[PDB]
Amino acid sequence: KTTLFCASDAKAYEKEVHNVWATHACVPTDPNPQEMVLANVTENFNMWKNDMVEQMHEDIISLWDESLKPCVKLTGGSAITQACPKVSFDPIPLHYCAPAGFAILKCNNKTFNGTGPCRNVSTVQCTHGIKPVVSTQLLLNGSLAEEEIIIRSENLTNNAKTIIVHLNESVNIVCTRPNNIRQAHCNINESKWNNTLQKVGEELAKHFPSKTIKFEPSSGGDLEITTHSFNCRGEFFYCNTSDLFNGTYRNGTYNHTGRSSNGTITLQCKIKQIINMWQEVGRAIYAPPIEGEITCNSNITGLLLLRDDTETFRPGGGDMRDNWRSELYKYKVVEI
Ligand SMILES: NC(=[NH2+])NC[C@H]1Cc2ccccc2[C@@H]1NC(=O)C(=O)Nc1ccc(Cl)c(F)c1
Ligand SMILES: *[C@@H]1O[C@H](CO)[C@@H](O)[C@H](O)[C@H]1NC(C)=O
Ligand SMILES: *[C@@H]1O[C@H](CO)[C@@H](O)[C@H](O)[C@H]1NC(C)=O
Ligand SMILES: *[C@@H]1O[C@H](CO)[C@@H](O)[C@H](O)[C@H]1NC(C)=O
Ligand SMILES: *[C@@H]1O[C@H](CO)[C@@H](O)[C@H](O)[C@H]1NC(C)=O
Ligand SMILES: *[C@@H]1O[C@H](CO)[C@@H](O)[C@H](O)[C@H]1NC(C)=O
Ligand SMILES: *[C@@H]1O[C@H](CO)[C@@H](O)[C@H](O)[C@H]1NC(C)=O
Ligand SMILES: *[C@@H]1O[C@H](CO)[C@@H](O)[C@H](O)[C@H]1NC(C)=O
Repeated sequence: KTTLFCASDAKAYEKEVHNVWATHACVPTDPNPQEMVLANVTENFNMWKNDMVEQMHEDIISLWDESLKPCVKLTGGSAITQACPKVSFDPIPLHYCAPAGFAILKCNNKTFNGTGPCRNVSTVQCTHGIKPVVSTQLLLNGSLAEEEIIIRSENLTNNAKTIIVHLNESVNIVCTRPNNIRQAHCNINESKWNNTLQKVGEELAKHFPSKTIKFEPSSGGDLEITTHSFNCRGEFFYCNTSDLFNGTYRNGTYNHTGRSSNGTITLQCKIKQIINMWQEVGRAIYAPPIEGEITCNSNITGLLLLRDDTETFRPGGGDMRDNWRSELYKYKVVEI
């Protein structure tokens, strides 16, 4: 183990909260980072048991703690209140670096699925730039798989283990609350989504011999996980995906059965004030949404799934440590 530090291009003149936090909590990234390629070496990685994930998790928690102040914060029977000003919120890439005396192993096997042996290895001082994007169901503004779609699980046969799909082509998603002040919506091109679930259906079909692979909405639970929740400019969006995860893959073909219109799937969204915290068990209450057009144009770079004659997969999430995993799976902290 170690104590990693972070590096970023945070502007000290920037009011945006990620910048304000990184400037005081992080170090300036290196303008030209080099890696140290290695042959005749193979190392084992376990994305599911990586301490780097917990360290980033802890930073993002303190980053949010300092950045997003909820009016009220309830933990059972006790409540804390404070000023909760609206802020400039837009994630920036964070780099994680090993201190003097340690390094960071980097798997270069472009098909490596997070766990097991990795032949093509390398050594770096810092990870690549990772946007600490908090969301469920859909992974946003992340990196793409270089060659084909990659299915990641701590155990695939264990239907309780979250599955991380690493897309090799991003699907664009635009969410907007137009200038009901809490009513918003997202647009997704159905063509891109059809192709996405077609491929994803194939990669899954593999792993699961010959079964009718269905995609359905989250069976139930808190809104944070039964919908695609995320933060857009500080506002907490909860977007319905019952028309997104709605289809079936059989006989090597995908059929989207979710509603769509002129080739665009739209998610009905709801900007909420009361939010079940991901940082800890509790509820945070924020002020009503700011005025004007609130829009976030993002890229879907991965999916979070949970499997139930037909296998059924549903959108998952909730443990933000999986969001960090989807980018940190390549890395491993090692000693010198
Ligand atoms: N209920 C809570 N108190 N905390 C528990 C977390 C941890 C966990 C693990 C699995 C499934 C769900 C959860 C709980 N997660 C959240 O409530 C959650 O993820 N909330 C959240 C909150 C805001 C945004 Cl933008 C978002 F994407 C998510
Ligand atoms: C990923 O690859 C490893 C070998 O490195 C294998 O043991 C494991 O079953 C694979 N995981 C999945 C879910 O396909
Ligand atoms: C993306 O990955 C999927 C994996 O199933 C593959 O089918 C598709 O051809 C890939 N696209 C590329 C490599 O351009
Ligand atoms: C994964 O889960 C299945 C079913 O729960 C179990 O039989 C299997 O032992 C698990 N695999 C590992 C390597 O733990
Ligand atoms: C999503 O929208 C559908 C269609 O109205 C609805 O049936 C379902 O209850 C919604 N899901 C959630 C989590 O509210
Ligand atoms: C698929 O979408 C349709 C149209 O919105 C909806 O009526 C149906 O309930 C969905 N199927 C599910 C939720 O599995
Ligand atoms: C995918 O969606 C597009 C856009 O509406 C549509 O033209 C096409 O028929 C769909 N194909 C599949 C496989 O669902
Ligand atoms: C994703 O990145 C884009 C480009 O910077 C940004 O406009 C968008 O708001 C981001 N989405 C989220 C959810 O942070």
